[PDB]
Amino acid sequence: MKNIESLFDYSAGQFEFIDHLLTMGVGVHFAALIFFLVVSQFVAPKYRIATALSCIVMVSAGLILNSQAVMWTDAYAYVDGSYQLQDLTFSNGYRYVNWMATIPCLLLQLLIVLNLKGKELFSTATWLILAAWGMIITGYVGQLYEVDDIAQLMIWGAVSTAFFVVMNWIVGTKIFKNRATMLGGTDSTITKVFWLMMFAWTLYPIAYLVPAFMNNADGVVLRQLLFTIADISSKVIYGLMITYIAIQQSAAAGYVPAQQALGRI
Ligand SMILES: *C/C=C(C)/C=C/C=C(C)/C=C/C1=C(C)CCCC1(C)C
Ligand SMILES: CCCCCCCCCC
Ligand SMILES: CCCCCCCCCC
Ligand SMILES: CCCCCCCCCC
Ligand SMILES: CCCCCC
Ligand SMILES: CCCCCC
Ligand SMILES: CCCCCC
Ligand SMILES: CCCCCC
Ligand SMILES: [Br-]
Ligand SMILES: [Br-]
Ligand SMILES: [Br-]
Repeated sequence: MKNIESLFDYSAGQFEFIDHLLTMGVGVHFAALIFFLVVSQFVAPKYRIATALSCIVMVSAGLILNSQAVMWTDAYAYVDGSYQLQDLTFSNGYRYVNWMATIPCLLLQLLIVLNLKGKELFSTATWLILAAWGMIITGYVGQLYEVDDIAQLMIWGAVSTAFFVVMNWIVGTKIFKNRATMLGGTDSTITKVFWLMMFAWTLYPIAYLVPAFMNNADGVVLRQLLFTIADISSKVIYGLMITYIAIQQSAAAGYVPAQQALGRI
């Protein structure tokens, strides 16, 4: 049960573009990691964990993007005018394993800026993480068959989509029922984060389906391109909005370092 990446030889332009996409993603996440670390001091204690979760996400994704980059250059060699598969192996499956950690972190930092606490926070986080883990795990099993069994990729993806929809319903319901509690005008900002999340996370099932409608070397490139757009949107851009909401609410709650931080800009 191979992946479609192992099926093709690659032109130098295709190979280097994919490598440059992954290495670019590493640099963006580690550059954002520094930003999230420095602005941590400008967030009130109640919200500071949300910015720390951005730091964990940046290193988690950055390590897996660097991992994918070197595996790409390990597994292929330029022979007779094209990059051909060598002794080693490349696989998008390590992305799925990493999602088991990064997705709960992304969801947790949203619940924190929604001002959920105590029993409701733990309760809502447990249902969301369980739904997300069911989405990822059924998706992982599905892509094992992206070459061998296209019908199984479809059926496991339908199961995965059911968890995805239920997960989004919980997220959206909590957002619209707790919007009134949010400070500094961030009741307007949080609805924008929900829509950004809808857009960015939907890119992943689209990349999952690439083997069904573009099973060639250019579809390998398009999938990595979609992953890159989705990774930056769902982690970096999303994290900046979460951090903005965290600081804005900190300032409205009387945190002086937050108020000063916004004043200078
Ligand atoms: C930073 C990485 C993120 C936010 C990854 C998100 C992943 C998903 C939303 C996964 C979606 C899937 C389905 C809805 C159906 C097909 C299989 C998956 C696992 C790709
Ligand atoms: C600003 C510190 C970010 C530097 C990123 C390092 C890129 C490593 C590419 C292998
Ligand atoms: C207030 C407790 C949060 C529960 C929201 C809905 C959970 C989904 C059960 C599937
Ligand atoms: C289709 C997944 C979208 C779920 C959003 C529902 C939010 C409305 C709650 C009032
Ligand atoms: C060996 C492929 C990577 C999957 C990790 C469980
Ligand atoms: C997998 C089909 C679910 C769609 C529900 C809106
Ligand atoms: C035009 C690109 C918008 C980026 C905002 C973060
Ligand atoms: C310096 C706080 C602003 C964060 C959002 C870009
Ligand atoms: Br506080
Ligand atoms: Br990730
Ligand atoms: Br409602």
